[PDB]
Amino acid sequence: SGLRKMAQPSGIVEPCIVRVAYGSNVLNGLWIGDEVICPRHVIASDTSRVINYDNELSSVRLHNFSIAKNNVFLGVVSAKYKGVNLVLKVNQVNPNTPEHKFKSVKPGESFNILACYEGCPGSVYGVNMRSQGTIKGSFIAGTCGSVGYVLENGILYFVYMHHLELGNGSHVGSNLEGEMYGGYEDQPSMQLEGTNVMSSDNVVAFLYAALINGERWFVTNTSMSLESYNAWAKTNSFTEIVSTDAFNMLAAKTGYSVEKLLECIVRLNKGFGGRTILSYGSLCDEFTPTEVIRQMYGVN
Amino acid sequence: SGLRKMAQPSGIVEPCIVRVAYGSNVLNGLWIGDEVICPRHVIASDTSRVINYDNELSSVRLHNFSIAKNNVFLGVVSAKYKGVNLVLKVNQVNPNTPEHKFKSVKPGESFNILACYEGCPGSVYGVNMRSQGTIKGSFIAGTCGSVGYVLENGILYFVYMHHLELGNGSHVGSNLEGEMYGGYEDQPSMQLEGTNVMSSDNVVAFLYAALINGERWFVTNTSMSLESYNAWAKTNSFTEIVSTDAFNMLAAKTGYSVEKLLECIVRLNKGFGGRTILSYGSLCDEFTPTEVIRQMYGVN
Repeated sequence: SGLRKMAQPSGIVEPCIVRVAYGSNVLNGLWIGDEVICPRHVIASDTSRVINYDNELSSVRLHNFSIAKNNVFLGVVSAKYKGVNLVLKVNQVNPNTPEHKFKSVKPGESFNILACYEGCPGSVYGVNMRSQGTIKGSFIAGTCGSVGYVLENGILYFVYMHHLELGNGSHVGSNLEGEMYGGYEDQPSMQLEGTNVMSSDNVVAFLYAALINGERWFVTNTSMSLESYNAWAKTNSFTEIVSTDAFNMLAAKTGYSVEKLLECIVRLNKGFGGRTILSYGSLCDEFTPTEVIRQMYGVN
Repeated sequence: SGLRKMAQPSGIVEPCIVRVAYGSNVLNGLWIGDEVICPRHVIASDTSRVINYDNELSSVRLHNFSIAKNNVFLGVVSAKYKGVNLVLKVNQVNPNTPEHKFKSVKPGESFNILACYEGCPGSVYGVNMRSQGTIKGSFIAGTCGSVGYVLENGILYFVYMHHLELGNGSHVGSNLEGEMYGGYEDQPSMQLEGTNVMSSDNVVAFLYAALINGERWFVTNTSMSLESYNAWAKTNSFTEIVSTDAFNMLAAKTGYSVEKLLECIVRLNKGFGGRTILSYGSLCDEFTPTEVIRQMYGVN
């Protein structure tokens, strides 16, 4: 039993991480095939002030890139912006390139961060995309270009590359096509995150995990209809539930309907009264139904 | 900024994981050199009742072990108990054996779990050893033999192998020498965990992490001497602080003395008053000083 936020194993991704430096900027790149993908601000003269990315590309020189993995030094033969990323053609193919695909994650979806520090994989942890396109991680100077990935059905997808932190501490990155999640600019200027909308699907999964774990104190002899919950969610910064299909197995195994748990959300959002659920002191929307089923039942 | 419980990358460990089955029992083994190490209960006829491990070894047959990694099947040529583990000599050397050492972790120390499901590495997360020798993870049937490890100064240490869950949900395992942490028996019978003693060193590190993060609401114009704190800790299920050396850098960078944070512990242990620190609702002892310095400053 137990519920922990996990990451999928990082081995397949680690050999793709390189150090990319330009001038005094140092970050990470993703070396796949004969390309290195990294955040384009590595070439900016001064990342502490608003950047004119036209001017930075105008004055770039390919020779000034310093890209390395251990004792392998990679020369840049072509450089393009692709959205907020640089795509750098290099003079060597990564012999450890894994089979892979690219996709974008959506709000409420979980994925893995390989946190890399000036070219060195340092740690791995799980995240969940928030409604405004942000994650709550732990990133510092030297960790841009850290890679997010997810394995599905034996297929490796690259889904995230790290770019910046907002003034409220939320973390912002892009897909590997260089589209920033949430639409944020790759600038140091103040950008607001709007209101965080909790993932109702994930809160339902969390309450199911507690029930699987034998923790049932919060369930009452009450239950809320789906339309009723959705009308409440729309004014309480929770998402509307569009389908209950993701909960069929959880409901069958625990014996608790989704609607009982919807009533629990509305009641518990007012506060836990000093109690905890799975050691949390308030509702948690970081776990998907899939994540809960996998770690608590060991299936799909 | 931010603080997350992380794991060190798992790639070096993943190629060492094998499926070990005997009869109807299925768990994981650690294949290093020409040895596979696994929990000895894989050979027990009925793990739901007290096991006479003499009787199970008496009736073992080497041919009945089924050990595999992908399309590699390993034959057992010798079997010994070493404490609560089996050490199995096999007929092939693991060509992906990493350089490694063995050591034991101590209460308050962090390490990484590679959670493995019937021979397949599934996920990786960080843990911290509790005073009674337990961890709070997420383990289910099929995950025994999952491996705990820590990288220090480029050296890989294997430190934990998973065996059982106590009635209160705490997780129990052994070192790779087969000594069970906490002294628990590898039996399904009720075993109590005594009182959990919080790691004061780690709580101090957690409060420093909050201060590094710019969260300072909980500090007051008060400070508690070291002997005074230790007398309080001894009757409040916290460890005594033996040395402040681990906090020199944290204190220098934040400007806050250890003694200010000791006063914070005594005050906050009575409750956070509905507030949070780094999103937690009560004090957290899962992070070491080293962990905080590494992820928040990127040093050693």
